[PDB]
Amino acid sequence: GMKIALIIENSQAAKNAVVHEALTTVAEPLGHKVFNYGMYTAEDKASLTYVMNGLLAGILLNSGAADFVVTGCGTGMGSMLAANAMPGVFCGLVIDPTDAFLFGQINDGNAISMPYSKGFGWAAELNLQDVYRKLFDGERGLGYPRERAEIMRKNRGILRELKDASCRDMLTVLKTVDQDLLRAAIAGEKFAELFYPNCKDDAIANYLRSLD
Amino acid sequence: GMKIALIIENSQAAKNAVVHEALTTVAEPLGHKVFNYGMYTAEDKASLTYVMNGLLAGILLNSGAADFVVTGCGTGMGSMLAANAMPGVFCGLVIDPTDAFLFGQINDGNAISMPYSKGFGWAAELNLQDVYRKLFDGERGLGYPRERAEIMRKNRGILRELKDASCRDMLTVLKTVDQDLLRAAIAGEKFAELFYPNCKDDAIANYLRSL
Amino acid sequence: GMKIALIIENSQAAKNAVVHEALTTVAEPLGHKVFNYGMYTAEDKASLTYVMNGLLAGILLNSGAADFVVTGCGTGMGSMLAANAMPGVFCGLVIDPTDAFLFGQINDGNAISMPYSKGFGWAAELNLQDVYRKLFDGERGLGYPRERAEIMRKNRGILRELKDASCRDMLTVLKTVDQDLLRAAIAGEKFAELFYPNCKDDAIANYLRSLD
Amino acid sequence: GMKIALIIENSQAAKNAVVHEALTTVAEPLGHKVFNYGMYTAEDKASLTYVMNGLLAGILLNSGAADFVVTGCGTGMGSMLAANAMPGVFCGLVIDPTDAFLFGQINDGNAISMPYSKGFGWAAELNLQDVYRKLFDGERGLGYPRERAEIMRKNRGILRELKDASCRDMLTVLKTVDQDLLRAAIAGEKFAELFYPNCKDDAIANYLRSL
Repeated sequence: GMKIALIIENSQAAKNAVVHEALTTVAEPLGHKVFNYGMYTAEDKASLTYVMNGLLAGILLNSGAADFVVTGCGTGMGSMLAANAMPGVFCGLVIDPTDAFLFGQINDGNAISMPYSKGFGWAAELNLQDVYRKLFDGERGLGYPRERAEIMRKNRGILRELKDASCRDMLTVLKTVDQDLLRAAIAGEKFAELFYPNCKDDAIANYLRSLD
Repeated sequence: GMKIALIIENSQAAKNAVVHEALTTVAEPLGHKVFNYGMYTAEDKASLTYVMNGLLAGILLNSGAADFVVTGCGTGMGSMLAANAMPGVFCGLVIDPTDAFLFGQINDGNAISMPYSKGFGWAAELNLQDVYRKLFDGERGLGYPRERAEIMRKNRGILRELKDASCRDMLTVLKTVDQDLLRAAIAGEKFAELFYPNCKDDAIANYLRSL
Repeated sequence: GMKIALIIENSQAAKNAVVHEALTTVAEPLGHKVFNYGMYTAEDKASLTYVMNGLLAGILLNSGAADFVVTGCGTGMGSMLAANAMPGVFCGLVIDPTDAFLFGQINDGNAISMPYSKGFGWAAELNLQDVYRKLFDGERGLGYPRERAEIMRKNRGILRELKDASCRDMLTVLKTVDQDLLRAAIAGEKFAELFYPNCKDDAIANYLRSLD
Repeated sequence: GMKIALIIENSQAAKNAVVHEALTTVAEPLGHKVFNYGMYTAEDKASLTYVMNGLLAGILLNSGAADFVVTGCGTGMGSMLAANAMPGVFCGLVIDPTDAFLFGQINDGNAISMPYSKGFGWAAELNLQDVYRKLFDGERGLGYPRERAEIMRKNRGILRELKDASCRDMLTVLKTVDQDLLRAAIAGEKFAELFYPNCKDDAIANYLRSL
């Protein structure tokens, strides 16, 4: 069972319900728990940009409040970039079910960003489900092909070490980032309710509270 | 014009020639210069993994030896992840020409990673040309939809600040990363010839020289 | 130059303006003439279904009133199936520019059907232009892969003979098709204006005229 | 279930085994029967062109020897065009699993043609299965969006009538097509074996034997 967090920015806010619905439909019966961090509607007082999506993703993943993050934007590129700017975050840009499958088996990342405008029309919510089914059902990182799973597992490790060298720890990032950006990123009405009970890292929880 | 660098890892080395040709076919007539960092063939003594492609991309972009990097792997995911792990690197995963277009206009990043196995069959080399045409011709960062242009321009800025806060400077990364991984990343037969005459950061050049 | 006809059915009528603009932007500078047969708006009294799209394509191509037809629907599948049920119509289902390029070089058909809902989001209208550029600029049927160029040229010919064996001439079709379907197909407010002056086949012009 | 026929032309004959495997893997457990009419390899004596794929599809479908036909070519366009030239054949060009789903639900055709070269790279066989699961599991033509359901069902009928008007009966077609084309279409080593015991139209069976 995974704690899966959903984060949606203002350009695509009106699509949050649909996406949340696809996600709960697939992940809940699989024994996971879905947390909708919003935006819930385009009229939310607490508005998010794709940059905040990435920052929030970093908070959730590093704190243990989420095991996996689902996000995106019009094309999904913005949110991908922002998320990958964060320590400990490995965010794929996933389009189809094969992409999802391979992402899960080869890269075994902890976030995905998808397009919710570009290529998103009739039945796009059905592709979302197909993708969720590839990601959240089954063991991840077994590699494809399972034989070649060795080189891949190794490389993933080397990547983590490389990123450990480039990126500062999340707490440091929280202390040094634009503080209005940070406040905005966590300003959602349900944030406190969803986060604090699930946050395993006291220092992060303490810092964020300290903003009050 | 732009200095555009090509970097291919071992799983797709056999495709470096096809990718390079597509790339020079479009970029040269546009007045750009293409630097092929290899791998050139599956048999190259200096082999690259997708992690090294990312590391090498950070060296090239932060030193100024390249203005733009073209990379990838079977899916392009691995190189995307590694590249984006690096300071000052904003690497897109591009599939089709509309992806390319939007990347250029919304994100105005400095690298792209593409799949060279998945989806790669007939006329895939032509799609590559269509994508390069979108990327290397015209003004970037003008935004799409246009009504979202200012917001977008500002957000790119805010994103650069965010990453500046999260990532250490490239020179620091070089001194602190696995040193054998670094040596491997720059081991290419032609690395020196392509790199040093174009590097604008002496501290980086001199450090790599010291290895 | 070519005479290029645009046909849009009811589910996507709202998009006729966008498709029509992508089309003229590319085709006119290339020295082609574009004929918009509607639907122009979702508000048109003369409504078309995808079955009519195919029938009209047949009328236009066999009559010589058009040299190429651009149509579609939600997915483009309906209009494709309807277009291809007609004599002398070879309609491709095209998604991306490589598809378009390959269609022109291998099949050299006289119609295309494209999705106007599935996959149709941001910049979808730019992909349209990209596709048009591959279809309406340069020589057709030169083949890809180039080594199969003759084989491909022969096959197109054999295909034509096959369809000649299966399909009745357009005139016969017109005389035996559901007359209500046919009447609705040509009920468009601009049909006459666009058609008769370009129709090369008097027999077809005659037959339709008599239906008033 | 259904009797599902697989037809592969020469440009992609080397891929027949992989396709047959994706299809059996999915379709059989679902209670269907898969009939592989070849080509089996690039070296079959009896070679198929995309034009024959279409001709053969009409034979199988109209004779009731198959309920559904799976075919294709490099792009799938040729087999699609040829298949659709035939009476009683409604062949979609399917790329992805959503395409497949919508086809089954909106158009409820009896054949599909897919690309076995364009876009067919690494891991392409996984998508094949994804597509087949959409096609061969569940009821068809229930519409999507179901808010256009009845409309959709009405239109398919209208389309079948239109095509009845345009295309000649299959036996008339068999008597009037180039007879060498026809012979080559059914020259496959297992044709008789697969077709005859399943043909529900004696007049077609008789005519083909009359050859």
